[PDB]
Amino acid sequence: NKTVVVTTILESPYVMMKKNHEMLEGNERYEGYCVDLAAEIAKHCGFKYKLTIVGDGKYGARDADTKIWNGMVGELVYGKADIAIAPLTITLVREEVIDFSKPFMSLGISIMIKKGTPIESAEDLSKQTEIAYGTLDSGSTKEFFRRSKIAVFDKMWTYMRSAEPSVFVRTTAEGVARVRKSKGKYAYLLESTMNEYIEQRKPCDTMKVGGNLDSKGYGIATPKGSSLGNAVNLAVLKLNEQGLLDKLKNKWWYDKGEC
Amino acid sequence: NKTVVVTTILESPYVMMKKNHEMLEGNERYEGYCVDLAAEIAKHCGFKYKLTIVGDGKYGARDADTKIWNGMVGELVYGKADIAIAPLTITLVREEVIDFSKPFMSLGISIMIKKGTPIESAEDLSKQTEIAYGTLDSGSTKEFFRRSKIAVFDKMWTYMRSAEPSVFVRTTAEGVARVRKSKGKYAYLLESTMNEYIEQRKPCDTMKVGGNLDSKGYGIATPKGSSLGNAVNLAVLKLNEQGLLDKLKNKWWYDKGEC
Ligand SMILES: N[C@@H](Cc1nsnc1O)C(=O)O
Ligand SMILES: N[C@@H](Cc1nsnc1O)C(=O)O
Ligand SMILES: [Cl-]
Ligand code: NA
Ligand SMILES: [Zn+2]
Ligand SMILES: [Zn+2]
Repeated sequence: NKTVVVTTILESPYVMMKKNHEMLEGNERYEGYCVDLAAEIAKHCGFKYKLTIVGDGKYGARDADTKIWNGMVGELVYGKADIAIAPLTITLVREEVIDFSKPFMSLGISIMIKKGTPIESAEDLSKQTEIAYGTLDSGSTKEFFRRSKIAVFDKMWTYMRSAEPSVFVRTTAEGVARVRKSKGKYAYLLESTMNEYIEQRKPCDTMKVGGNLDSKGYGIATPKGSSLGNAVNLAVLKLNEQGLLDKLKNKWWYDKGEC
Repeated sequence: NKTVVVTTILESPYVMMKKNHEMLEGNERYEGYCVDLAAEIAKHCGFKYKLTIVGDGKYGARDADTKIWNGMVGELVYGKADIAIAPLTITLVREEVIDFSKPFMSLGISIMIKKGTPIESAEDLSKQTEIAYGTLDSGSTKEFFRRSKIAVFDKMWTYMRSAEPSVFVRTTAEGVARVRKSKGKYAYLLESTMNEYIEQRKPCDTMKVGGNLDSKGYGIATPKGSSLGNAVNLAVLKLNEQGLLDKLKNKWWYDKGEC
């Protein structure tokens, strides 16, 4: 009968600081796709909640040496949060330590280029060197390449892990900025959802090119064995069938379009 | 320990009888995406299985009066099958009575028209009468239109439910044949997966038009509480991350392509 601690991450357009946040308190300080989703899930599940941005600003990965989980996954694993409502990718290694609802959004790894870049696919990136390319420093995308057995992807990984300086970035915003200021000499591998979002934001100079490299989804996560998981899983399905999710995506992705 | 009874359905290209099937026995009589998926899953979960075609040839719905489930879901809820490996859509009503693995395939409801039919969208079908349209007699698609609040879809449901003669079909093949021999006076609403497949088969006279009406996925189902569920779910995720599911999709949809 207590307030649910929701761990989430500052990633546009999922969770963003409201323009006048410093004059607001609690949940009213945030806005975005996941903020709207959180209010809906909590309303349909009947619980009070509190949104908290993940301290280290990470999604979640296990450190090879210490074996400790960081990011939003870590907050769930070590009991700091009761639930995670964010663009957290459903992956095998995560599913082994936390529970995931059925996906509320479908997506895939994609390529983000500065308009004009002579690249139309991952294959293209692999068969050249002039243009550098990387992914987020930790998360499902980097893990995807590091584990792939498909020649093209494995080849891109061989290059990325040894590239110097590092082609990996700490945050999505860091990757987008790097694409924008690299005169077309840097491409960024990120999930199609974020790629499509950025493509509709000023200065409208980036572009999603080629098809997705894979298919997967984002799910609402809870600690392994949490009682909350069952209800939340059922709420996601109901909200999807009633069109809420489609409406929310259009709202934050296209209605707000700047291009 | 014991051979796992797999319930499935004859739906191309998921499960199909091989050409020389009469000379074969057991699982060897079948071929297809789901047949391969089944083998893979059984290999990684370590068990023997028997493929059985669902008796009433239905996906699964609950009779409003008797409250009895039919089709594959019915076989699972009543203990006739241990698992269902087929293109069974993850939904709220089904999730309430059976367990679903994370989706092994993403899809949406789509429109199939005979080439040349003057229809580009759902809205187009709703604003006219000359062209009849309907869905599978029972399944997630028919349910979607019945539980739809969206004006366009709702309007389509009113027409379909009252239409005469009936526009609903017992099987997808029947829906497809109806479109093909109706001079374009009938459009069939079915899942994008089947639509895309048919679009690539002779006589090559059908088309998937417009975008998907919704987003959802297929999941491997198991009786609620089943022990096999956990391992199967982790296996689906493993196969997706290794690229196998993408491989099978290309193999059965486009490598086989005839148009
Ligand atoms: N959604 C990913 C992080 C991410 N966002 S864009 N590229 C990425 O890797 C994760 O949940 O780890
Ligand atoms: N996959 C659906 C049936 C179906 N296949 S193509 N159009 C449809 O409605 C179900 O699982 O009920
Ligand atoms: Cl046997
Ligand atoms: Na109505
Ligand atoms: Zn395998
Ligand atoms: Zn009845």
